[PDB]
Amino acid sequence: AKITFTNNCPNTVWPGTLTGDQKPQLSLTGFELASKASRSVDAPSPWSGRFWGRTRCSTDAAGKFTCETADCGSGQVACNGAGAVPPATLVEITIAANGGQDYYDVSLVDGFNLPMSVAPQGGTGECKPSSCPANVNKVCPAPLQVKAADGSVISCKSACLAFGDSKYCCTPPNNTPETCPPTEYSEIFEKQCPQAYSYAYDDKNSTFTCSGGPDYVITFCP
Repeated sequence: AKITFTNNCPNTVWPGTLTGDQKPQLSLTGFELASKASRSVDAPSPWSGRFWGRTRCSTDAAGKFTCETADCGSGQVACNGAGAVPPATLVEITIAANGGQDYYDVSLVDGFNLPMSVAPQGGTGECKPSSCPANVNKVCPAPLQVKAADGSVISCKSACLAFGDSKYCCTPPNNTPETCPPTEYSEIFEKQCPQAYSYAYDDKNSTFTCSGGPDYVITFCP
């Protein structure tokens, strides 16, 4: 599958990619995407992993690439098989084995930093897009805020990340959908971005499925 990233944001974003399930990383694990620019990476089948965008990046005084949001700690533009330090908006994709049914989403389970959408191109089935188009940072309550030095809110933690309570993380005794309902905090994310997952046991969306080896477009600030 071809995964094309598009930056619709007014500022540069530095995407990252991470292959899960102990499988090999994609050819690009991090790159620079200027405002309005696009870039593609190929994924094998099957494949399961995650994508994000880092913001406010710069090579620092020590010569290490560091970002104020979603930094992957590699000291390079490439993330080299490391994931983001949350909070970070995530796109997750599972590419099916043998041309089967992929499934995917935008997730705010690890918080938010940038608006993102993911949409399959081609394939067969529902193949509907998942999106979080809102700038959730603008409505992020204090205990969830991450701020830059200029005082701007640059990311918004999920309640699981910020507080850790089992009722937020959906861990025992709240380890099932029945015992882990939505909270006031997950509802912040849900109201802003209803077509994204707002917590661990947000009801799965059967339209976020697509068969027959679709390509994908991932958009920042859709």
